Amino acid sequence: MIQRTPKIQVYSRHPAENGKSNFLNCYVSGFHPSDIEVNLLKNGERIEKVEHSDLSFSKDWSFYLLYYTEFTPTEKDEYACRVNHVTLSQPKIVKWDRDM
Repeated sequence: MIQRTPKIQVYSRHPAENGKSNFLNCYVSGFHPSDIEVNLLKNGERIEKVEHSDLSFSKDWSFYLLYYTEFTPTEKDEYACRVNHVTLSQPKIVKWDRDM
């Protein structure tokens, strides 16, 4: 049996401009087993948009998930990715930083 902790990156498709339609991406990589929960949060609430996701696999017991939704950045809204996985003792929340 093998288990690997997901690496989590949160980033927009295009440079963020308040307040212009864009896409917010989570790339959750290198994890095992495949059981996982991934959501984008807006001010702590699951994003009120259609989710897109794409799962792939490496032969070295590794899964890769690209997850995204539409979003319109603003100054006051904070976004985050929330991941839960058996390797995590609590859900992991990774903030979006448009300057990161």
